[PDB]
Amino acid sequence: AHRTLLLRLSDSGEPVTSCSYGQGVLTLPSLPLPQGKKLGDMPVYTVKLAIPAGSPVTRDGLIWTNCPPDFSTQFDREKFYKKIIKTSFHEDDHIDLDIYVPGTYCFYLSFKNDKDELETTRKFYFVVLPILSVNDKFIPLNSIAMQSVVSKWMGPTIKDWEKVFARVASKKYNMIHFTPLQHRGESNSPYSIYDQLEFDPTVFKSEKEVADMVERLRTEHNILSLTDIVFNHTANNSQWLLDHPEAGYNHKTSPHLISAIELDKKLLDFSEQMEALGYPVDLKTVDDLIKVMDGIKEHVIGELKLWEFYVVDVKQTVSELREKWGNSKSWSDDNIPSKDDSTNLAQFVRDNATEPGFGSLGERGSNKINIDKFAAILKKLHSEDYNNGIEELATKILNDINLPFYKEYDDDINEVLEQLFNRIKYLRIDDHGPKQGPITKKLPLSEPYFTRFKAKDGEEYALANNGAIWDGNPLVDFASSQSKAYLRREVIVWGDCVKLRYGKGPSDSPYLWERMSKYVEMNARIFNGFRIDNCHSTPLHVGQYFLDVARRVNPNLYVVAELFSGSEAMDCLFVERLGISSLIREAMQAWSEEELSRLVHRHGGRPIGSYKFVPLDDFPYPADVKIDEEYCAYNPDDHSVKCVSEIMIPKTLTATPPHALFMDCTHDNETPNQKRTVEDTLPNAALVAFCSSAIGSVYGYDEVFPQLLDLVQEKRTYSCAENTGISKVKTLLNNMREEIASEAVDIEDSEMHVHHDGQYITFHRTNAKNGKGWYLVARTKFHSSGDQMLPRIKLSQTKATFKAAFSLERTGDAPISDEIIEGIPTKLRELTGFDIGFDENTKETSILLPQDFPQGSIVIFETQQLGIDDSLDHFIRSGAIKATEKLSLESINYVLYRAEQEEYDYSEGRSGAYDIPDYGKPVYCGLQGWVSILRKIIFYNDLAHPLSNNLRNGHWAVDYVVNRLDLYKDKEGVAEVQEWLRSRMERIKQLPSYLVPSFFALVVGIMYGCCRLRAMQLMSDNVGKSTVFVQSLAMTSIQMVSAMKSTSILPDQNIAAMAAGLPHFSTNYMRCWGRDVFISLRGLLLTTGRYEEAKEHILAFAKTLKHGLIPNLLDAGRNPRYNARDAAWFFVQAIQDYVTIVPGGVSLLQEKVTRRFPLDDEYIPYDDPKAFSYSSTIEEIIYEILNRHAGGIKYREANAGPNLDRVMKDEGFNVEVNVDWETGLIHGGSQFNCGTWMDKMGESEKANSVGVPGTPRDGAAVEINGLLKSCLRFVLQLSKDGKFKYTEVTKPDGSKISLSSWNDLLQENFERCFYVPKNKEDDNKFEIDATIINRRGIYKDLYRSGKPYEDYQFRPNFTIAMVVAPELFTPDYAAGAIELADQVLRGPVGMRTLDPSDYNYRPYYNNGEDSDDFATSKGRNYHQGPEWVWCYGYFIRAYHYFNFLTNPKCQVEGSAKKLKPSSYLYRKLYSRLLKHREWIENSPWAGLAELTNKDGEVCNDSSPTQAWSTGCLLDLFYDLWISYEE
Amino acid sequence: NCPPDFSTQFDREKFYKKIIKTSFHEDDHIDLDIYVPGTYCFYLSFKNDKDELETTRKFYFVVLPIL
Ligand SMILES: OC[C@H]1O[C@H](O[C@H]2[C@H](O)[C@@H](O)[C@@H](O[C@H]3[C@H](O)[C@@H](O)[C@@H](O[C@H]4[C@H](O)[C@@H](O)[C@@H](O[C@H]5[C@H](O)[C@@H](O)[C@@H](O)O[C@@H]5CO)O[C@@H]4CO)O[C@@H]3CO)O[C@@H]2CO)[C@H](O)[C@@H](O)[C@@H]1O
Ligand SMILES: OC[C@H]1O[C@H](O[C@H]2[C@H](O)[C@@H](O)[C@@H](O)O[C@@H]2CO)[C@H](O)[C@@H](O)[C@@H]1O
Ligand SMILES: OC[C@H]1O[C@H](O[C@H]2[C@H](O)[C@@H](O)[C@@H](O)O[C@@H]2CO)[C@H](O)[C@@H](O)[C@@H]1O
Repeated sequence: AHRTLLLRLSDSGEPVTSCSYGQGVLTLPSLPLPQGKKLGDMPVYTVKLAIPAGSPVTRDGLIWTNCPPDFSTQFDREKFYKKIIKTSFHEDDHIDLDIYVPGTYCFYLSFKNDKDELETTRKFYFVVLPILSVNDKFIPLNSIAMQSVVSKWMGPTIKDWEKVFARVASKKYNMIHFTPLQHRGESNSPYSIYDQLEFDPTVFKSEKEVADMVERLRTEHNILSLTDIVFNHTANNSQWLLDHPEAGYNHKTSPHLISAIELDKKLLDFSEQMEALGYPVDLKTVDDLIKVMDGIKEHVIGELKLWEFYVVDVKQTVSELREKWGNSKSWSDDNIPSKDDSTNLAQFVRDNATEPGFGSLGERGSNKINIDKFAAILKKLHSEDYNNGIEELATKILNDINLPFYKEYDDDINEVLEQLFNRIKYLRIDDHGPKQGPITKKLPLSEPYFTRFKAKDGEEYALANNGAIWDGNPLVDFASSQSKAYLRREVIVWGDCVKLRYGKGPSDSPYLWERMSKYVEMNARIFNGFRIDNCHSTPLHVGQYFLDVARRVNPNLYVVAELFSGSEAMDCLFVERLGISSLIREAMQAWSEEELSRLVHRHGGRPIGSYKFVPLDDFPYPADVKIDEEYCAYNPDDHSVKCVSEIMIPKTLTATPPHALFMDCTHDNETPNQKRTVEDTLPNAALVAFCSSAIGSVYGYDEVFPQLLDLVQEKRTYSCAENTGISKVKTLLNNMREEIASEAVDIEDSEMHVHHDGQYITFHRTNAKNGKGWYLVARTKFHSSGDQMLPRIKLSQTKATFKAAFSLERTGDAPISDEIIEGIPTKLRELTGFDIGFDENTKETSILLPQDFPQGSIVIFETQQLGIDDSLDHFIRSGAIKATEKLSLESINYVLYRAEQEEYDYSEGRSGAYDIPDYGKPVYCGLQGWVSILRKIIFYNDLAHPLSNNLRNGHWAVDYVVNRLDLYKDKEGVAEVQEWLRSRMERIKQLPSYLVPSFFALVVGIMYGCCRLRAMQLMSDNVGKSTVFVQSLAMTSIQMVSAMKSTSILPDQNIAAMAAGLPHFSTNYMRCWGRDVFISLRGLLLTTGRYEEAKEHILAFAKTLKHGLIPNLLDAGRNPRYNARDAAWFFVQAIQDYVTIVPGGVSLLQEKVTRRFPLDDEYIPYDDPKAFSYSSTIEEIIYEILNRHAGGIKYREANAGPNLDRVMKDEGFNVEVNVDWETGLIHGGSQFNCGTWMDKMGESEKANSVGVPGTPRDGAAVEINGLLKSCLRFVLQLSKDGKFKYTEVTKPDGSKISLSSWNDLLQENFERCFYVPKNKEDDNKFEIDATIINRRGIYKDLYRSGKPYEDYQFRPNFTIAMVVAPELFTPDYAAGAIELADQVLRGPVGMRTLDPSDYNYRPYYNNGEDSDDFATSKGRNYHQGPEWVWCYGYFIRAYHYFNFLTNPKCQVEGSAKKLKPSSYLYRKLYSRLLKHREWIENSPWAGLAELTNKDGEVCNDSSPTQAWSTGCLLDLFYDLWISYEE
Repeated sequence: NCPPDFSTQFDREKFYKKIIKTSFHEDDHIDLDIYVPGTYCFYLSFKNDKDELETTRKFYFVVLPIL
């Protein structure tokens, strides 16, 4: 059905962690195949790789993976296959990886570097677990009960073994671990294997004899089998080692151990002549050690010639200096140090005159000097004649060269004998170790470090035997040349075994790899899995090759390994590459009760009430996605991985900690009788069995054997004594886990609470789906610590049921047999007296233990959380899609957003945002305010967060979500969304308090995802199919467009009105701004598809035309402020954008609006009948603006005086505009004016700036004339199509100019007036006074403004003209000017409003500055440095356009040979939007700020989300979409 | 020093990169589009047998004017 997982990748190709489960491995969940399907019928899993759009990896990117393309193809570690990444700047690419067989798989990415070179990422691994079934019943991996049995203690016959099989089958183990069933070596230790290719001749004879026994275990007792596999060593007496001695490290293969070989056999010879030479044989005196050690110093240490292995032979070098003194013909270099620096000269010879392998170990005299180059250094430093003091100089140099070697020798020798007299004590003197037998041939003073034998090639070899360094790094091969452990005697050896020298591959040991390969696949044909002892000491590439050979034979190979590497990270890497299925953990390692409770806490599960993952505001919501409309397209027989909700965003693949196999006692650790007591066997095994993982035990733990069995010596056989000790309890524990395994699946589905009080350990296992659970109280018996009483156990909102209780008591000592291993007689007494009190009011269960509860006892309770049934998850994960069926792009604003001021508008100031105690209020009142806070909480499972605390302290926030929508119930689809929230929040309140936070975030997250998907469906295709970043920008359109009560865009009704920004521009007269509305109209409404809403805003402002101008401050159409010369031209540009984009948009020109202001610019007759007087089509409204500007306008503002602007001066109210017809551009403004978007009016009385505008832009503004040129070009082509009827234009005198002549006037004079040429000679054509200048190659900011230096200022306003009127610019002039803005004026997120090199540059904005600074106080800085985000949009839109026309590297051929931008330009565009994508990701408000201080510094006064800040970035994506993505 | 397109002016000392597609079987062909008459030259940079950088002579060719 649906077995697909989504693995999202970062911009560098690394997998994204959806949750913080800790250091882990990308593991896929173990699930059975669909009903009646085998391996090959269909892919086991499909990993959907998600590559971000426009990421640097997409540039000629390829996905590599060693996954075979189909089931017929075998798996190869190093054969990777190609996959093409479909690059796009809008849409992410999804590439499927079909997996047909479990195993180890990795993937890496190759792409084109920014240096046009090839680059590769890391290899990223993911493991598909094997499928374990017995007959036809699936065995979940975390329900495995493993019984480890040793072969040589089960009887000499097969039926003697099948009696042991029946005993462990009665205890209901489902898996048996075998010590290797091969022919054992001399010492008969199970791990020193004589021959790997044939089994034990005592019991078996062929593969079919043992294969039938394992298959018999499967069919008879329903038990799977696995063995140990030994890679690191073999027995010291293998007949194939005589044929192939190179399989281990010898004097030929590993020459560095030659020094250690002679030390071993010199100590063994001293053991032969020990008291024969001296006196101490085997005494227990501290002096006896010292005297024998003094014999070692004089008979073996002092008998190897001072060890020339390090030191250069001094006199044998001088002897080899006179022999050929003359072939060496001096030197010519002058770098040789003089005899003054006696040490720098010593090492200078070491670097130039040395044979290969100097300093390292080899033969006896491996380190020697190149004679021919040494004498050449001597001759050029002293003399060419030898007798001239060369013997003294050459010896002085060589003696200094051996100074570090001699001190390297004293530090080595000290560790040789210090290690000796420390082990021989423990080896002989009873410190804690016995066997102080007089030094025998079998028990010499030195344990054999090397196995000596005469090979079939006649020669003699010395293969050593592996072991373990005390506290050394196991990742280092101590037999390799990098270690000096065999020399310094830092090795605890195993004489039973012998080295196995693998190299870099089969080329270094051909027969060893061929033999181990046939030995691995032999057991792979028979058994279900392997067990690897000391896997950390086996090299990676060695373990990788053979485990893949086994998986080719047995595709469902189950791998266990005792892995204790350097850290958890190294543990995960071994699990990643080797494909380890489970790690062995030992419960006997716990020294105390607190260490045991912490071990069980690690492998028990997740905390109770843990958060559940949900797709939130960090996912793409494609409008074309399949949906489970009622979470019903699932069948249990399909065994499909479930999506999170009704939306079919597949289950995410995230790193989870590697699976564990918790062993209460292995075959290497001491018995509970030894380390603790026998009574602890019951509570210890119960705590382990309760862990949510695989469990195991060694045979004898349940049968309470007295002491750990010696794997080497002991020959006694297991007892036939049935049902001894814990065998009855293990039957109960394994049978209980069989019931739980049927429904518990993923890591979020099993929760746990563990408590430790003195000698008691509490374990509470809980299933998160149904509420079923177990409660375990186990009193541990580490030692007889006396009587301790446990406090009252209290469970909230839970009912308890007594299951079983037992006590383990010792009845004396164990029998002493010599032919059978018998355990200690034990009584298993059932306990009673547990009082389970239940308060039918508080729904609280109390549990009181009985006083007869001795140490070594347990008691199990069946528990069930109240309010949770099996049908709870389905009710929460369904219905939300149907509930959002009637939502609109306006109504979603009330469900998701609404600022507190916006909410106060609907609630008259009564409601607002929920106040979280000890935290604050969410940013929005809707779900976005919750999701912005919950995303980090769910990621870290922060159950201690103030919101998490409040959610379980009461149901206030739960009811706050549902009661909010009463304000907006009458809106489209909000009532049905509220009812879904009401029904789901009501069911949640019936749950335990501690579970409310996890379920509250789940209900909110599901409805949020359904609301965000519904938005993408109602929007256009370019948005509804794009990256998270584009959709996040599109969601800002819903944040701004809302219906209000205190304001609107129409004076008669209350409809949807786009806010300027939240929360500072949302209520009353502060919401709508004509300049702000129509700059963001194309991005927030046209790019998104809000055509009808974009028409309403054009018509509403068309009603308030006056003086041929559109008002900036719109008071919903009653008494609007006409202090703007920018708005009228941004308004007429939005009309062009509407007609260009909207299909049939020409119909807007003939739409009649009710002109509610008289044509003769009258006063404010809002209530007069002359308001509704006359109508006006948009066609004549456009012409009314063009003709009124040309015919000249002259007026003082209506209602002039302080009642409007209480700081604007008297002369400031009389603004005005006219056109200089020698150039054709529009002037206007004064030094007391703010008619542009940089409208910051001073108000500081302490700084003497009241009424002085911070940025008056009087005269010709670049944006105004650029939009004027865009309007003229628009109406000219419109008249050509019969849609515009006007070409006449009146002048103040009476003259007429055709619209084309005015259009040509700008084309001939615009660039001439504004461009500042970089050529100092071309100043005579572009009208420039070079005295007041800053940088040339710049387009002006103003023409003939009040202060002439403000004309020649670098400001980002010229880019508005570059975007709307590109014909006014010669390409080479514009490209160089916009390149300066990129280097100088471009900030990280915002565009610098003023050149930093200017003297007026103050980039920090503080609207509360109470100082005497004439430029900074009370916010006069507003547009003199601070970085605005919307100007970045217009900047990059023209930066893309003019780099595409000028730079040849920004073009590439394509569809119909039409030039599309190269990946070099997309790369430059993508890099300039990373700070914008970071901003909207890590902001509580889901948008882009209005303003930013210098260099990304957050401005507190700036509105955190602005309409035109995000709308101008949506304009860029529409340019690249509407022009190339066809 | 051949300009990549007609928009780019000619500079004597501004040279542009071109990648040689190395093969042991197939020769590589690299086009030089010339839009305006003048003096143009080309030289080659490669990895020496000493793993160092080496450069050949500048080789010129003249595009005659159109009269
Ligand atoms: O209800 C009728 C209304 O009539 C009159 O309105 C006038 C205002 O009183 C008067 O101050 C002025 O408003 C201007 C403003 O002066 C001008 O600079 C510009 O807006 C700027 C602010 O200047 C600037 O400081 C900043 O203010 C933000 C602030 O940064 C933000 O952090 C947060 O605190 O919100 C503040 C705004 O509330 O930014 C804004 C936007 O860039 O334009 C304004 C409108 O023209 O002129 C008004 C003319 O009607 C009465 O005076 C007023 O009391 C009445 O309520
Ligand atoms: O004791 C007051 C109680 O209310 C607090 O804050 C919220 C409340 O939960 C909502 O119902 C809201 O409508 O009123 C307050 C905010 O205006 C705390 O949530 C709660 O813990 C506290 O005890
Ligand atoms: O009035 C302020 C002043 O700021 C800048 O002055 C520049 C000057 O023009 C340059 O020659 C520069 O080297 O020195 C000053 C900055 O350190 C503006 O260029 C100037 O127009 C403006 O008036």
